[PDB]
Amino acid sequence: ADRKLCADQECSHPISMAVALQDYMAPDCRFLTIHRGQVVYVFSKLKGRGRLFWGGSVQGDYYGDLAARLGYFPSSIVREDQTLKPGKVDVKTDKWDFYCQ
Repeated sequence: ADRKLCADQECSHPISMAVALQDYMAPDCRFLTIHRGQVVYVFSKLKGRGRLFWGGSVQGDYYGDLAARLGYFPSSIVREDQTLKPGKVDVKTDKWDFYCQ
């Protein structure tokens, strides 16, 4: 049972913003990396069972490839400074769980 909190009621709003607390090269596709001095943007935090596994995306907007790829990583690897979460409703994940085709 992995439930994550949403920054709204119908899940249509950002959570907050955080910074990278150090380098953390994800395993391999399954997750995203996090290098020092690298800001991030949380979109969905999974707690109540997997607090160590949050959900969001890193800052930045590369050209010729808009819409960054969201990933999952612990909070310890980052530090939330700014916030913009209007809501905090829980959202249970599905059994499927697709990632990295």
